Amino acid sequence: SHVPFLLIGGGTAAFAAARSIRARDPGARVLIVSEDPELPYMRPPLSKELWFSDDPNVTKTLQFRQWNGKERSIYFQPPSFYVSAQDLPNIENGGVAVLTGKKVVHLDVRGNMVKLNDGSQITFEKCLIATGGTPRSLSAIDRAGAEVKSRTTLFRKIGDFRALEKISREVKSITVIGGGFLGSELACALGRKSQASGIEVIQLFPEKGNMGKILPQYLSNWTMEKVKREGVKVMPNAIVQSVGVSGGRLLIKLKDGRKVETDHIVTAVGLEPNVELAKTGGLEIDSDFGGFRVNAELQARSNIWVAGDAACFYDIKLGRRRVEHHDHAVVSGRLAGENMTGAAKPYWHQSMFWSDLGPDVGYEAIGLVDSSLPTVGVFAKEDYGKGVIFYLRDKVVVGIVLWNVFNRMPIARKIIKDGEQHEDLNEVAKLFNIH
Amino acid sequence: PSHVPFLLIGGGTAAFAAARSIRARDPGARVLIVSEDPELPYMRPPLSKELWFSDDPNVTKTLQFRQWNGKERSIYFQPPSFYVSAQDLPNIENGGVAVLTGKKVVHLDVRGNMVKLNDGSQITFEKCLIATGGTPRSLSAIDRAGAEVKSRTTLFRKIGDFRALEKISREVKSITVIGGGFLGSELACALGRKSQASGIEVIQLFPEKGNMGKILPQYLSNWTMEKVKREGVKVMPNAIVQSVGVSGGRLLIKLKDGRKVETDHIVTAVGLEPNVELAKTGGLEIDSDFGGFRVNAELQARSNIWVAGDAACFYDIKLGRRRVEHHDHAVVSGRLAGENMTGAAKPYWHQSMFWSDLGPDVGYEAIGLVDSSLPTVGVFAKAEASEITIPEDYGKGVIFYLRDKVVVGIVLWNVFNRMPIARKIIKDGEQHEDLNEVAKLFNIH
Ligand SMILES: Cc1cc2nc3c(=O)[nH]c(=O)nc-3n(C[C@H](O)[C@H](O)[C@H](O)COP(=O)(O)OP(=O)(O)OC[C@H]3O[C@@H](n4cnc5c(N)ncnc54)[C@H](O)[C@@H]3O)c2cc1C
Ligand SMILES: Cc1cc2nc3c(=O)[nH]c(=O)nc-3n(C[C@H](O)[C@H](O)[C@H](O)COP(=O)(O)OP(=O)(O)OC[C@H]3O[C@@H](n4cnc5c(N)ncnc54)[C@H](O)[C@@H]3O)c2cc1C
Ligand SMILES: NC(=O)c1ccc[n+]([C@@H]2O[C@H](COP(=O)([O-])OP(=O)(O)OC[C@H]3O[C@@H](n4cnc5c(N)ncnc54)[C@H](O)[C@@H]3O)[C@@H](O)[C@H]2O)c1
Ligand SMILES: NC(=O)c1ccc[n+]([C@@H]2O[C@H](COP(=O)([O-])OP(=O)(O)OC[C@H]3O[C@@H](n4cnc5c(N)ncnc54)[C@H](O)[C@@H]3O)[C@@H](O)[C@H]2O)c1
Repeated sequence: SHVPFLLIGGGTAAFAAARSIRARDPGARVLIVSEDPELPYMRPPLSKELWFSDDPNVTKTLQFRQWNGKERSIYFQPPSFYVSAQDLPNIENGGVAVLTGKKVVHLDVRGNMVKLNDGSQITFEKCLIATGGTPRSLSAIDRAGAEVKSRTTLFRKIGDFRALEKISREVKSITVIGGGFLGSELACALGRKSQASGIEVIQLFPEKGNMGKILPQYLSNWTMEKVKREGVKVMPNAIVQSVGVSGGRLLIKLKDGRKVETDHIVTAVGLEPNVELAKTGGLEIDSDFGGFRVNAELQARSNIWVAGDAACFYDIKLGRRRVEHHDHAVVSGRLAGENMTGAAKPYWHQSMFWSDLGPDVGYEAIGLVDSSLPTVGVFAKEDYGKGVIFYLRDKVVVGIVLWNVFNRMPIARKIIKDGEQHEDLNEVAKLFNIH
Repeated sequence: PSHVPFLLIGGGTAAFAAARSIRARDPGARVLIVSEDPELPYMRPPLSKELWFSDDPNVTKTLQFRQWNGKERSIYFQPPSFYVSAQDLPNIENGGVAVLTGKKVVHLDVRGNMVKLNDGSQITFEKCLIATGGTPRSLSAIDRAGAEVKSRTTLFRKIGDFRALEKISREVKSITVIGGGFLGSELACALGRKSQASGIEVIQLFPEKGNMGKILPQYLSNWTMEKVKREGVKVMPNAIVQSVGVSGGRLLIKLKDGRKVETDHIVTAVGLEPNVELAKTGGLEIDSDFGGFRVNAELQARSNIWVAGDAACFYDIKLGRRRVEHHDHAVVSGRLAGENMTGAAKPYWHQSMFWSDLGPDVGYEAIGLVDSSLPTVGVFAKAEASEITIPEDYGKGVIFYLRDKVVVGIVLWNVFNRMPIARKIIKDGEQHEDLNEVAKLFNIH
């Protein structure tokens, strides 16, 4: 069996890639081999607006109100927008098929071939590894019993949302382990639901505050406070030593000694780029950033690009990196799809991300947004309600967070791009309508 | 604003081998080598070896040397006639290889597929190879030294350096070689060979315990140094230069250890700096570990940019990311880059190797990860890295460089015609129960 564009993984980058492949190559035959039985869907509403919707039937429909009151599905497109795997090689105008429930287990890079779990083989011409990541689990939950594992869940998928929101109607306490994006958003989502249902929502993580890897300390702190205000028990500086079952419920034991009892743990502890295919593939992984080491164009080897969460790419302006964001999956998937159809475009228009942690934390971020970098923050009118945060390297702005600053990403994009050695970052903040 | 389908930046071995690879695979390919060096692509090995062993009084003029068979050879890869001019290249039937000598690419516009040269001219390309090699590192002790001393201290890389140094070897009472690596050792041996007739004082000083300390296990390095001494070299191992000045009309090297060397001339053979200036304007990734441009298994940097030779930091699928600065590697990587520039999509796979000679008792070959930082097992004939030997005569043997219970590198020590065995051993990743049984494969028994 053969397909021109084999997108390994049925996610956002694969869909964006399938879309940009199809935008750039309107006849393209794209087989998404998706080990997931679900058709591609955006993950963000699984931790945001799928929770915000009225209608108990939201869980079945998987539909959500957008920023304007217009509703839409989590699925990138109706199932009827896809052609079947069997029809894919034959259907006129090509299309996008998803072989759902099938996993690529061997990447014969030399042979441009994948072997699936069912022993079946598919060759390809262009391959996007858009395998994303699997939620890292906690060492403590792996070494724990069959009982605790049956009530600890990872969160990535529709089934995780469905399990979790069902659980959110069934149990009285859900603990989110992880202080990054997903922890913080699931915290807030569950927080919002707890307004009407009264469920306990605990969020816990090793850093000083939410988004610790991302936000400078002062701002990570201001944010944690906003997440708390969403109805979340936020527990920073938390390292899990072990997890057991106790009194029907789960008992999480922290290194510092604190202990969380909860009915259900969601561990959002970062992502392991799914690089299993590298070994048989002879593909280089980045030992620093993880993921498949790819260049500015998302390319690993001649016919293999990697996009989305699994891609460790070179940013010409910002250096080598890996980014795990929907818009990056979209941007890099789109880019890889463009590059898979020959754009030879380096990553350049920066992917951004946004996060909402309640109504007072709406931010957008671009570039090297890493709390390990020097930063300069300038804020309106400590009150960090509105401001702009500059991540700096070699006397130059390398990352920007637009903090409740709306409609200014263009300006941020421009500062990142220009590598100006700013005489006065206070004058630069004024560009973001921060005085 | 000219254009060339294949642009190779740098006019050395890698560029040459890429040129001939591109040409082999894409016959009729038009390939422009841009070379800041006024000289055409030449091989550097004889500059430290056979051009000194020549007793031809004209060898500095001719740059010719006799090979193994006694057949004479130029250090140039091919004669100047075998290249097309840069003007003729866009047009010449079935393309070929042009060299823009004395021209430095000073800007690489990767987006616009373009380079800008030092005279301000621009060249677009379809596929580009960066093969800029490296430039000898200088000793900062010389850099900070005065005008007089600097003008009596030479780097050694190029034909010009051979000529200057060989001239100096007939004028002065004493030359000091600084550096104990490949080039220092070979030049010291070269000069020592010379001193048997000239009575010139030949001194070699380097920080390592013995010659070739970065690649040979110590016992072998030491044995090698004794062989170098016996070449008529005052070998001063363990030497780090503190300052160089002028005293009594002669150079005065002051070593950190307090030794002084009064000498008339200094050559500093202190390693190579990969030439990566174009990464900057190019927005090309440099490898901060190995130095050089960072490229994949296929030696590819960007859609249309590859890198090869001393300047290429590449991914070895079986052995990992590396950069090698060896003639045969410049050959192997240039060859491969060339192939990939022409669609081959092939990973580095066939391993390059190297060799060195330090007088008549020291001739060796090496393949894979040959690095005195690796564990080694050496097996020799009767007559902090682990350095094992299998039962002071290190006249002949095989040295296995190990990683992950697998041979990842091999040195064949006065063992000739066994590289393919070494190579298979490297390739097969067998976990050998008995390296003495493996050494039997090398006629060590
Ligand atoms: C709940 C949630 C919410 C988010 N919200 C936001 C947000 O608001 N803003 C933001 O910027 N980012 C957000 N993100 C991050 C964003 O969704 C990810 O960056 C994005 O999903 C990356 O997509 P991907 O296609 O690279 O990987 P994935 O979406 O992980 O898709 C990869 C797919 O490939 C499959 N796969 C793996 N290996 C194989 C194999 N060998 N064979 C076949 N299939 C395989 C996996 O099962 C998976 O289905 C969110 C993520 C989650 C999980
Ligand atoms: C005296 C000597 C002896 C050696 N003996 C041995 C040996 O016995 N065995 C062995 O294995 N190896 C030996 N080597 C090492 C071997 O010669 C090198 O590995 C090989 O020369 C590397 O080839 P290259 O093409 O990568 O780089 P180089 O040969 O350095 O060629 C690069 C060329 O590109 C030019 N260049 C740089 N930047 C630009 C630019 N921007 N624009 C245009 N041109 C540019 C440089 O000036 C240079 O001329 C020896 C080296 C020397 C110096
Ligand atoms: N708006 C958004 O950008 C958004 C929203 C939801 C999800 N996501 C994405 O979803 C993916 C998964 O999200 P995530 O939040 O799990 O990852 P993340 O990288 O955002 O955060 C990882 C967090 O896990 C925690 N962690 C790491 N090691 C730990 C350890 N061993 N023990 C306990 N905690 C540990 C830390 O708190 C760390 O900040 C990420 O790729 C993320 O980018 C993004
Ligand atoms: N047979 C061969 O493979 C061969 C022969 C000659 C030259 N070469 C090549 O030529 C290039 C240059 O040769 P090289 O011998 O200069 O490089 P090298 O890397 O082989 O040796 C560097 C040596 O320089 C000396 N050194 C480094 N820093 C020093 C310091 N600051 N002070 C004093 N000494 C210092 C050390 O002895 C070290 O071994 C290399 O790329 C090398 O591979 C190879």
